[PDB]
Amino acid sequence: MDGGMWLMQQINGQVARMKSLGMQLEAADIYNPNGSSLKDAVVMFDGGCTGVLVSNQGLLLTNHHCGYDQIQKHSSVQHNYLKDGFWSYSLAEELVNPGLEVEIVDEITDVTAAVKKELERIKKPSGLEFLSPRYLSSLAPEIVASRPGYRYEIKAFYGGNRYYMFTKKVFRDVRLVAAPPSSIGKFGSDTDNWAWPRHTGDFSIFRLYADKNGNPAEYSKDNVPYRPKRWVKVNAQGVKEGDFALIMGYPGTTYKFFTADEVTEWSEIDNNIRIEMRGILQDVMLREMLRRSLREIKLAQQQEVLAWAKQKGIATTEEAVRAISKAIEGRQDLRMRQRYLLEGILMGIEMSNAPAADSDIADHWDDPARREAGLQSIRKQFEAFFNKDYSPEVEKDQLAIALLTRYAERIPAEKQPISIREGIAEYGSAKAYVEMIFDKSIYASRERFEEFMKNPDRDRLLRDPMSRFAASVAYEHQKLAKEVAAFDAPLAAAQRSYVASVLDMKGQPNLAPDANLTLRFTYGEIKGYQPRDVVTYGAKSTLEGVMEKEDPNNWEYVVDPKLKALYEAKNYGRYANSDGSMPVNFCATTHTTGGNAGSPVMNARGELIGLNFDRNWEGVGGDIEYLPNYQRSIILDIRYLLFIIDKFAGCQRLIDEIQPQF
Amino acid sequence: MDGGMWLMQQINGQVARMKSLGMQLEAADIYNPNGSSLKDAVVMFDGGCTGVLVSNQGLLLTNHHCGYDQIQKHSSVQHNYLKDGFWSYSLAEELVNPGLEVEIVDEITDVTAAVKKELERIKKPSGLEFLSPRYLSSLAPEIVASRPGYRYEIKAFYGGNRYYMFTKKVFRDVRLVAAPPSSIGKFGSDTDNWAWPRHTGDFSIFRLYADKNGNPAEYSKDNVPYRPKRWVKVNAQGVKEGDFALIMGYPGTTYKFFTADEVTEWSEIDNNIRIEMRGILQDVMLREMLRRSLREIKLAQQQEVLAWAKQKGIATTEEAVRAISKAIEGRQDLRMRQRYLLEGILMGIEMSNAPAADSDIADHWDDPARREAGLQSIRKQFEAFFNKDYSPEVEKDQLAIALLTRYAERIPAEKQPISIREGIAEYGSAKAYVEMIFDKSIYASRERFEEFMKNPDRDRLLRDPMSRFAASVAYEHQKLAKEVAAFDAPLAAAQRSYVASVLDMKGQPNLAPDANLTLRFTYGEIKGYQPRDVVTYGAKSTLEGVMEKEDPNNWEYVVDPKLKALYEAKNYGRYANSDGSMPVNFCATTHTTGGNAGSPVMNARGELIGLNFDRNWEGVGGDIEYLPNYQRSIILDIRYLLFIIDKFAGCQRLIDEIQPQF
Ligand SMILES: [Ca+2]
Ligand SMILES: [Ca+2]
Ligand SMILES: [Cl-]
Ligand SMILES: [Cl-]
Ligand SMILES: [Cl-]
Ligand SMILES: [Cl-]
Repeated sequence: MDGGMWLMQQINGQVARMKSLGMQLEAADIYNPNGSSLKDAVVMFDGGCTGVLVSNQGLLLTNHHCGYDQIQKHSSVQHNYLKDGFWSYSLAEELVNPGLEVEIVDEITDVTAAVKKELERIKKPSGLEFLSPRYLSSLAPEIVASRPGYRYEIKAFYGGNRYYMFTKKVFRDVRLVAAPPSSIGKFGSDTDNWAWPRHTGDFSIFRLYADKNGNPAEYSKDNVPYRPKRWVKVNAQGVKEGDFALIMGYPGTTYKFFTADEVTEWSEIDNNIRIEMRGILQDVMLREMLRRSLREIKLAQQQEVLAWAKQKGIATTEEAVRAISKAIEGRQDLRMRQRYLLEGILMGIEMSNAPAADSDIADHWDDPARREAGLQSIRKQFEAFFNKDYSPEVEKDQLAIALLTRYAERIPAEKQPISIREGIAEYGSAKAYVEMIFDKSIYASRERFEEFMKNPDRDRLLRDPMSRFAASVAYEHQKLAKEVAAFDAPLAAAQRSYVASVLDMKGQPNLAPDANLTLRFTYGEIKGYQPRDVVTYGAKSTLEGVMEKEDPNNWEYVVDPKLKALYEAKNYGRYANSDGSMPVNFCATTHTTGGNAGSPVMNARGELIGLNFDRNWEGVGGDIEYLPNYQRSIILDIRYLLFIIDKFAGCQRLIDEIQPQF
Repeated sequence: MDGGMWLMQQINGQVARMKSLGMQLEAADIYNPNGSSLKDAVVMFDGGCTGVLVSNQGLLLTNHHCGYDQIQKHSSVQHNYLKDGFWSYSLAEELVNPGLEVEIVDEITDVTAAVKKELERIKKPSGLEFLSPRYLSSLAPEIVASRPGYRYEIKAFYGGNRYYMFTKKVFRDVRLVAAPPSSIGKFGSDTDNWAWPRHTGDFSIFRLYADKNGNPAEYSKDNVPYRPKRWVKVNAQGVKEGDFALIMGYPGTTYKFFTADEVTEWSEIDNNIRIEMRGILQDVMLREMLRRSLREIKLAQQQEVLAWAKQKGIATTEEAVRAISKAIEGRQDLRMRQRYLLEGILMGIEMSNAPAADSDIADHWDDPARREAGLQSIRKQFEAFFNKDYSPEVEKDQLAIALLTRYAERIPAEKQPISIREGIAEYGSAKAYVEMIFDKSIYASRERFEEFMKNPDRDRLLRDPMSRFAASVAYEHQKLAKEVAAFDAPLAAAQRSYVASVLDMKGQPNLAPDANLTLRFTYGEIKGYQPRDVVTYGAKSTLEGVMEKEDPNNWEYVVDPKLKALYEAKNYGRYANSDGSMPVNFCATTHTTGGNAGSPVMNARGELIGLNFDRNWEGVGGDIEYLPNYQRSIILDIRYLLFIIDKFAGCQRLIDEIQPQF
């Protein structure tokens, strides 16, 4: 209901409501176009996550998943940071992360008229370039002489009725500072996933580095900690039910302007196929041995705008709705095939991201120095392919067999990827085809890969079954996109017309746009809920809950001996709740989605109160229409984070830098 | 902690505490030795259950399980009362139940000195007759000229330190008045068993009949409704958290005076074997395809009495404790074999209660009229054997195989029942032995039994495999009892000595005796609890909870169309809670156990507020030491009972008789 993800510019038209909920911040304290504000502290981590700066030395807080790749890359047999955690006791002990990028919003500019004028310049348009962030960002040099360490991001808002430009400081020297052990960072990661109550210490600590002047730069020996314009201060006094909660971050995608028919499609195609493919997964895992509906809500909002379009002489609103419905039915087959490919293969079967040999392998194999460069690319691709964070569940060969068999049944042979339809044809079934791949591929195992990398050959790399699988699957993805574009372009144009009417009716200052992975703020209150009859969920969880879930045999519920020793002695310090319990997590009515992972949660005074890392609902259903009655965002208590650093890790250096207030 | 099951005579020494909890009743209103009180309204149903009289025409309320046998006996294909429920719209439509007995306490008398003097009369005693209720009840005619329709019950209290006599009016014309459908009477009977929250309408309605003068009698055409001295009035104003709750009934067995070593034995033998055998059951069901410990608490109480025995010159207390421990270890093997036979075969394998041919079958088969009499006994035994209420779960042949196989592994051949050790020896395994029985037995199926009963033969009945099984299993039971008696008698004597010391220390007026299936009262408050971190259970459940658990495919969760129609229209009447929700169940901190099934739950003013039908904990662990912090008794809301009669059934006759106050 009230889950708006507001633009930073809309702080003025929201500040009144927020102060009545208990906020003591001023509008300029949250966003200031002429000074420092909380904007300069909320960063984009690795492009898909969110982080917060908490010191004058550029200390960065985020989730455990967002920094997983970095923790994994730095992990070994002797020093398993992924399992045991990592704690640097000095600036020099902080681990360098090649490739890792963190962006800070320097300033935001309205370029609506500029972008629109640039779109008219196109001779014969595809019809989707007015929404493509890649195309829109290329129009930036003509608008702004582009400095280094700066990126100019331009994206569509309100379905293409507005265009805002984001000037980004791009830091390319982001180093790993700290990380909790896996038993804490993802306690009950499988069972309690997308679920409240929760008892997970989901965090990881990084730091921004720059030159002597504080400007973004590549890794250098001489680089020093970045000193931000503004960092969020950490509060350790605690939280209470009913408290105001401010969340800033980069929400990925929402669908708040969905026509009733768009909800039907999402339910019948997008959502059903997601649940169907996910069901096969937990079936493969299972062969272990020892009052108002969504469509009704969006239909009411649809009719509300249509009744406003009528009564006023506007016909376009009503033309847009039917134009949308027309495109929906037209792409029914295309959308269905895209979703099965996306839910069944691209996600679910890791083989889709198998390494591909570059031109240096096929060509120039005889050039020794160039050969090793191509082999290095292969090795690099394999490490970023083999075992990701949360996604490896069970036996990969059996999982791929079950998913591909279902895919082959849902999609006819002539509409399958070439590798799949040819493989099934030659080996008989989708099972036998997968079996062959895991039988012959280099990348089927680490020991297989390393055994091959000790005497490589060009042929073998070029004709690898798993590589051909990933390429042909990707090729189909892009064939579908080009073909469904004949329906998506009329859909997009009609959507722009429909949102334009909603904009005319409700006014832009009072209408939050859909999330598009740009900086936004949202607010609510710390509050529990009633999941079912007789049962009430509180807003806060404690360390006692961790001990209740302790199962020495269930690896997701393993409790570290040190953590258990702290619980027995009640050695919590000033981090504990007033009632003497040690806080772990809390939930809030604030709307967050994919991309808000690692978002700072702040006080009524704008002090860091926790880190967002999950929500109690899964699927995108809550992004179509938020339901604050039961839908919550699950947040790591910042006192628990401090507790892990202090009483568990013994890394006093980080406490002294953070300086938690009380 | 405070789960005393007080004698009716102890009402004086408890009334003060109860009134401070909010009770407005006087002591004489609960128990009066010279007048009518709530005592005369709380009846013993079928010997093992409890019932309450709620009208001047002898209307009786109890659970759905307590009257199951009656509902089943009266059920047929055309009129399935077990599934669809039963509702009599007049006195003449009430169904006669042969054999059903209901006892009312006429008066209670202290006969301690009399019984003890009678025990000294025994020449050479076994050592257990001072606890045997059968023996003690035979001493009654010498104490009291015994009228008809009266039974004199004498039992041991405080381990044989007190003896109280109960004069019982025995009604043998108890007729079935009403019963809810199975979908209501046992909604979620499997999953929500021994569990809170709960949404079960567990009840059944009977009525006492008597002669023209109101005296107990066998069934007769001329019998009229019994008019009790005192009946409990039904209150429909509702309940609130914190309200005083009085429960009267007949609790079966508790073990509050257990020595620390007695707790160890119970845990290692009694409880472990119960859980072990129960585990095999849910394993057979699973091959469906598509801060202080108990011993520590009782040790503290043990030492508390021992420290009191010392300091005072008493040595017997300390002699008793070691005497108990001596008997415990002595019967270790005997107790273990008794428990495996009890948990593995007597309960779990229904074959243990297979029909046995009487002397009229073996002898006098040539006498035609006597032959049919024996066949009638066989038929009677089969109906009371074949499919009980809550116990038939799944395939019986596979269940017996799994349990007997485990039994055979735990108990060596020479210590097994003769039928089992000889069957296993001839057929090879416990599986093949069970297979033979279900292959050849008459009683293996209803259709098998009826097919046999159309042309019976003497041999076949006499040598039936299932009959021989039940007899030899029973024979072993009685061989074990006679043999373990050499340890149980010194144990009993030592227990009597130990409780005697506790009696001397705490005083009888302030000490509640262990339950022995006699009339007792207990009290507490209506109150929820915290099962785990972040989760809170309320004290009351609503009809909304039923609809949330609705699963048309899960038979235990089938919701009747009529009940669902009532929920949609909110047709609750004055039965609904103040907030507009329809109450179903509530829980209280009152200690109840097996035998309290159907016990009346009453107001602070002694008005019927609900019926007890379960508790949120299983096993006997709470009967050794009650833990009111989380242990609750689960109670049917009386307003829900009235609602089922009125708005669901349409049996207005019962409402007009009950006359619910407000
Ligand atoms: Ca607090
Ligand atoms: Ca009420
Ligand atoms: Cl293509
Ligand atoms: Cl705690
Ligand atoms: Cl015997
Ligand atoms: Cl309700």
